[PDB]
Amino acid sequence: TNEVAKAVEECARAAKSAAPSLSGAPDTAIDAALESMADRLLAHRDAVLAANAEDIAKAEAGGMSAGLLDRLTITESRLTDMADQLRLLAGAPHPQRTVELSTLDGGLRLVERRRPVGVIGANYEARPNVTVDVASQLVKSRNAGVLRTGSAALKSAQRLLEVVIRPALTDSGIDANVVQLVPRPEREAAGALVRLPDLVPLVILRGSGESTRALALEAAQHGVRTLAHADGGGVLYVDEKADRDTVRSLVVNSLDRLGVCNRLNLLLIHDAVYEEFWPVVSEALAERGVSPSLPPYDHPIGYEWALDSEREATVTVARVDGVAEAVRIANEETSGLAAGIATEDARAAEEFFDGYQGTGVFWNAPTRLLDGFKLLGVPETGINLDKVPGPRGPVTYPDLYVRQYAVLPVER
Amino acid sequence: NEVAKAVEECARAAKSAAPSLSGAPDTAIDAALESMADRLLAHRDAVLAANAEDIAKAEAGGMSAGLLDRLTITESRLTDMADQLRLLAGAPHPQRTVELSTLDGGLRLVERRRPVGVIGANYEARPNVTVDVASQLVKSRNAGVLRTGSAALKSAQRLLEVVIRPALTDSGIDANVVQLVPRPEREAAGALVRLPDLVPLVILRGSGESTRALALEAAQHGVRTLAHADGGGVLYVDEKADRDTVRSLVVNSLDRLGVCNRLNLLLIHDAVYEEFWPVVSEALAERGVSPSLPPYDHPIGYEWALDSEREATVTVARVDGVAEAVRIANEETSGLAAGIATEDARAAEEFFDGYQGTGVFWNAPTRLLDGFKLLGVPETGINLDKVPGPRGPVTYPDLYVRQYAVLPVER
Ligand SMILES: [Ca+2]
Ligand SMILES: [Ca+2]
Ligand SMILES: [Ca+2]
Ligand SMILES: [Ca+2]
Ligand SMILES: [Ca+2]
Ligand SMILES: [Ca+2]
Ligand SMILES: [Ca+2]
Ligand SMILES: [Ca+2]
Ligand SMILES: [Ca+2]
Ligand SMILES: [Ca+2]
Ligand SMILES: [Cl-]
Ligand SMILES: [Cl-]
Ligand SMILES: [Cl-]
Ligand SMILES: [Cl-]
Ligand SMILES: [Cl-]
Ligand SMILES: [Cl-]
Ligand SMILES: [Cl-]
Ligand SMILES: [Cl-]
Ligand SMILES: [Cl-]
Ligand SMILES: [Cl-]
Ligand SMILES: [Cl-]
Ligand SMILES: [Cl-]
Repeated sequence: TNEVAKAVEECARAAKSAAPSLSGAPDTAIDAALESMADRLLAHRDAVLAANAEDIAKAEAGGMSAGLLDRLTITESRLTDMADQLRLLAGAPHPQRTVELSTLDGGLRLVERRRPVGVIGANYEARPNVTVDVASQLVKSRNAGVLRTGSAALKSAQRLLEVVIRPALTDSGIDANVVQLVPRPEREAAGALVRLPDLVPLVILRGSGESTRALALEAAQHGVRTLAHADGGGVLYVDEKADRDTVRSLVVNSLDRLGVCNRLNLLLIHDAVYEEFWPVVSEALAERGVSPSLPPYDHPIGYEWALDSEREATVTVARVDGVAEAVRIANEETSGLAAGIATEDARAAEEFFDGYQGTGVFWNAPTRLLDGFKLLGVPETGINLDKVPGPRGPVTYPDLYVRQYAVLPVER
Repeated sequence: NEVAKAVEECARAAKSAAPSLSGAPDTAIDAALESMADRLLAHRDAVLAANAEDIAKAEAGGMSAGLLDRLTITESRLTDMADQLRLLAGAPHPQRTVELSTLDGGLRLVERRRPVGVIGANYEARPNVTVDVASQLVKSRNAGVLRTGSAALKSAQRLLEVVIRPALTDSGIDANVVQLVPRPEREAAGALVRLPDLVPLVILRGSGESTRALALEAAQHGVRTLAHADGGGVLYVDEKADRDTVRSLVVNSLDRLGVCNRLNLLLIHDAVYEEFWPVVSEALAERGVSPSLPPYDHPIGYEWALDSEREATVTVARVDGVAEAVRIANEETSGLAAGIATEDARAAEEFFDGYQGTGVFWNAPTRLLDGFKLLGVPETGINLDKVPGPRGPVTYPDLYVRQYAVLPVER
């Protein structure tokens, strides 16, 4: 039997049928539902944490790693973080859904409308808080959702859906079926979620590496769009006119977390200052317990260390001829997520900005800042690396809409 | 080998020249467009001479009257092309760098608009489309790889050599930013949607199965498209519809029978079906169009514009109400455009809330779904899709990708 594929389709049809309820909800109701989720999460701590305790106990009996148990575990900090983010999202602005453009010939007028996508899918790790984060962002943007979480977090996610997410929607006058959670432990569910172009045309993929890379390819092959950043890794180019203090700071502050997509991965150093800056670069790398990878390399120049658990505390270093070579390497050998330049020469920075084609470009600023919250003050839906018009780089809730034109009588 | 090699060569030449266009100021772009208008008129003789040779070859080869018409550049078409170029030259340039805010650590954030890079375009053997597409790509600072139907290749090459490229060179832009595949082979179209790292987006101007095939091939190769393979407007006549309004809508949505946004499927509320039948019949007959009534020998959403022999037809169906009309429109038609005829604002609101297509209309013909008719700027090509990004009519300000930049606050 096709039980896994069947459960995903069922969730999608249920989300689609309920979606009009969310589409027609006024701003006050959407915001009240988000505020209420925050209140319920804190009011029902005992129930939520109890569900989580069972997942944690179950994961330990299966021999889960201490790092993945950390991600599964809901602490007080993460509980209060969840609620604070829900309230921030509730207070965030709603763009105007109908803008009058002009009158047209024949006693008519034109309006540009923002409509929801409909049903958006999401695949992510066994981290309970992600269920609330994703659910809340789709609700804010009037999109129903089909969520797929790592199986180790199912009970936690289901309790959050039951006690936090749904009652809040219902009290605000929204059909609670607009948020669906795939009830299957099977990892195959993720694949089934990117194969329903008629029901779930867009899927948010939160993962990193080979698994996300495969899901993103499978989706594209089935006509399903994604918001994904399978391959990351920031580039930093140290120019001839760089400042020692700034470089030291950039290196240290781009390596605070070694498993993320927007950390420093490839360090390019202008040949003319290599010898002078290496002592500063070495001091900075040592500060973070990171070792340089020098030629001859054992992997491609753009190899992303964050995806190699065993060797994550590593950074690839290359000496380059100038800005033009730095740009070419950045564009041709990396995924085009983020790249920065360290320099005090405005002309060198301008050339780097004009040449680099990635989603975020930086001048004397760490690539670790490429994040929706850090840049825009609103939660990040998930970075997208497409090379075409539409959402790109950090994605936030106002990106999750489709355009529609409406024409009607001028006096109506 | 040779066809795919020529297409790849064109893409690489376009990509290599792109920075010159990307870095050109607004004045240079607009001057280039103005110059194209001037050159089209000034070099009328050479442009028309090349077209006359394409016509002779087409006639000798036995091409149909309709296709010869599309291939023929008339005096009027030439002046229309020049007029459109001047309109586009005067159209505004959106701010490519927007200061968003300051950030911690003495930094500031900018949202930048960058060109897509190289955009492909596949279209029929219509000479003016080469100028239409090339000009809109130039306006949006995108380089282009264009592929036209082989019957117009000569005519298109002459426009590229005499009108497009000298105008670019004259404004300080590398003329190689506009490429025209020099192959007669139809296979070049398929080759054009198989280069994701060079030409990530391709504009498909056709209709029907050929465009549907190219859009699927693009998807299987990781290439994105702006396409509207399927069209056909819907019109729902509500119980509270006005008689003269309905008549006007039917007549004015059937001025052209081969377009994607004409009336195709007419849904009439059950309670007024008998009363409106004489109004609808007379309005269809006035346009030489026959109704297709049940039992049908085709799907309710079958698009007459794609059936040359039966183009002069409109499907008529009786519906129970607004909810049924919305379901049929959403589930059984292309999602391009639907209208409602009614004097009841509550029925209109319900239709507007429920219908999911790219354009929705209240007492207004679906023929208005066009970039020029709505926005007063040329149409790049409608994109019929339902995900974030360009949708409905597409115009030059849609052809960009987002980039964030962070730099020191005082720089
Ligand atoms: Ca009127
Ligand atoms: Ca200093
Ligand atoms: Ca030196
Ligand atoms: Ca130290
Ligand atoms: Ca410039
Ligand atoms: Ca790609
Ligand atoms: Ca066709
Ligand atoms: Ca194929
Ligand atoms: Ca009646
Ligand atoms: Ca019936
Ligand atoms: Cl509202
Ligand atoms: Cl409206
Ligand atoms: Cl994923
Ligand atoms: Cl981050
Ligand atoms: Cl400018
Ligand atoms: Cl800037
Ligand atoms: Cl051809
Ligand atoms: Cl390619
Ligand atoms: Cl096409
Ligand atoms: Cl038209
Ligand atoms: Cl019904
Ligand atoms: Cl039109």
